Amino acid sequence: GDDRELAILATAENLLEDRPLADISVDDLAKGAGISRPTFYFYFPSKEAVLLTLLDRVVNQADMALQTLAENPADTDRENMWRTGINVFFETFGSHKAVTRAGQAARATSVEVAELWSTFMQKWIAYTAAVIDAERDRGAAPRTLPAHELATALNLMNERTLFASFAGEQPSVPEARVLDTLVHIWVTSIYGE
Amino acid sequence: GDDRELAILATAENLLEDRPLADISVDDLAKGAGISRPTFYFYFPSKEAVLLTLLDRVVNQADMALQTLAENPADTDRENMWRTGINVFFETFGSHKAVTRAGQAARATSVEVAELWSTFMQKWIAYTAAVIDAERDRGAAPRTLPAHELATALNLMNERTLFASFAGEQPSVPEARVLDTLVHIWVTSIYGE
Ligand SMILES: CCCCNC(=O)N1CCC(C)CC1
Ligand SMILES: CCCCNC(=O)N1CCC(C)CC1
Repeated sequence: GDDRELAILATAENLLEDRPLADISVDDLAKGAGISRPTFYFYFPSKEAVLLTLLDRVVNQADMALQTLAENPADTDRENMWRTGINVFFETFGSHKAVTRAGQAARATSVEVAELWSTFMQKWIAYTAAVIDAERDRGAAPRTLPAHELATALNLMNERTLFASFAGEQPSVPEARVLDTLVHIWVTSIYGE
Repeated sequence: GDDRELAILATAENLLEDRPLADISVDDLAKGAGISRPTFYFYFPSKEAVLLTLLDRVVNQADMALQTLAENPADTDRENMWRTGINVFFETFGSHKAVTRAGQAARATSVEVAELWSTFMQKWIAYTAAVIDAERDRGAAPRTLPAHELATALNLMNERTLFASFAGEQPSVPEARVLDTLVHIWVTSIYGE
């Protein structure tokens, strides 16, 4: 069954907790999944292609949850709306730190990964700008910055800040504090004059 | 004269505009500086060590300018103070995009570079938190987030946002708009309730 593919994906994710991809081998991957090295190469052309697929799953999972969120409005409080949105990325990527970590590094080498970050970031920034615009129309938010430019910076702040937190980088916001920090900065940049 | 070292530094920076370090060679570096490959190795043990030195110069230049700024206060306007601070990093790194670009990528491989970003970021975040605290004491800023946590996120936003702008990443704030965007988000997160 294809589900050997499922087995390669789980072997990889597991191993990426312990060491970078560079220090992970196709032997290591095939072994974990309980297939031969040549049977591995039937399912994925490279180690790098396996990362890509994982990052794709994680990214689409985040996207899907944000689509679920947008199709029903949680009963009022503007701050809570934002907190609930940003939580989608905190939880989704926070459940996949290993993948999140390797994906981000791979952006410097794998334009195929870079393109995948880029696509999904553009989409999410577009969604951010539409909510700010909608909020500006209702009269709740002042027309300050260009909405899309503001949305871009805010999304970039969240990419950088969440992943530094996840990787325990120095410096970083503690993970148990990161959510409140971003929301404060989001709400206050969106609604403030 | 050592100033062969100066010549290796300028050859490298020049070339890093055209191609990544990976595609740049010690031959290329020695040639540009007008020395032999073995004379090169007297001055720097690797290509990677040359990057490091450049990033060090650029980082200290930014730091020094921020020290100049702090030792005399520009006549009032809280927003302008911040704009003037952030401008230091916009101008300094914006004059060294090639170096800025290669330094950032090298963080994923060269813990010696990672450590250099880390050190200087910690310092700048500390300075940010001290200005917010000072501002909170004068009574001008509300005691909202922990000052250091806020300073960290804001600095990370600026690292991510400025370098995406510089590299023409999609997505990004246009460079001619990036300054205003960050300041708005800075001022409004610092002074807003
Ligand atoms: C509707 C609110 C969207 C919030 N966006 C958000 O949290 N992002 C921060 C995390 C990165 C990975 C994607 C963009
Ligand atoms: C006193 C204000 C400091 C502003 N900090 C700032 O603009 N930074 C953003 C750019 C990165 C490279 C370092 C931190």
